[PDB]
Order: sequence, then C-alpha cells, then structure tokens
Amino acid sequence: GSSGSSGSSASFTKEQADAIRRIRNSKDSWDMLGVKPGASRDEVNKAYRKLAVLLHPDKCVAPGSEDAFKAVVNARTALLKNIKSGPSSG
Repeated sequence: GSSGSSGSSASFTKEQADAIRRIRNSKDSWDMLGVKPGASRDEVNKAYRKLAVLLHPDKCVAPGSEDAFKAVVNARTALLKNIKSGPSSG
C-alpha cells in the first residue's frame, strides 16, 4: 500500500518553512544544506547540523519538516561520500 499523514495544523516560523521550501525545490545537495560544492566534511556537517535542528521533528512540528529532514540526510551523507578525494580503501 501507501503511507499517508494529514497535517491540517501548521505552526512554525519563517526560517523553518523557508527551509522545507528550499529543500523540496532544491536542485542539489549544496542548495539544501546551503553550502558550496567545494566545502569539506566539517563544513557539510556544520550546515547539516544547524539545519537538522531546525527541520528536526522535535523543533518543527510542520507537516513538511519531516520530509525536509529526510532530504538533508540524503544530501549530506551523499556529498560526504564524494568529499573523499583519494580512495582510502580498495
């Protein structure tokens, strides 16, 4: 089947909304996290952290805050993998 949830109620700040709006309308991970394509693991994580807290399901009860948080992960986690310049293992 398919999962579905109703979020009739929506209470949050501009910052949050703006986040979920950008993520859902992001063309890449850099845009989501809000960093440059030439940043380091420390950077990507920094942006992912600050954001995560904002999109966190414990801070943002928004109906989209959930989806947003999910995107971030796929973004950061992915980017990081690329961050690696040389193949450590193999």
